[PDB]
Amino acid sequence: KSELAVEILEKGQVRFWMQAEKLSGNAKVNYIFNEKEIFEGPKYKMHIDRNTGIIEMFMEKLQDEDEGTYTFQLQDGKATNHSTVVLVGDVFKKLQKEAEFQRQEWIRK
Repeated sequence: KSELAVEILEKGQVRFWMQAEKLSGNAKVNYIFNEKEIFEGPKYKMHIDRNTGIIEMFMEKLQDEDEGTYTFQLQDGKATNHSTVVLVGDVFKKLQKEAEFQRQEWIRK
């Protein structure tokens, strides 16, 4: 298992992911950004692999507005895990610079 982590992918896409030990078909994840539930949509893509326990949310990019706290609220029935990455201040700027560089370099190359 691994708590919530963020990384930037080759195109500068953002990957939030954590690993549960096992997920039942009933496992559910509340994706939380600055204490607001966020949903699969124009901005986020969510995936749960119930086999691997890998829960991951993807963004295309990190806008200034994306600074904040990201939480995955995992519920498997009674079972209840939250994991949080605080992408604020310098942490956010650095991650954003990386994501912007990779997004820029993808389009450049």
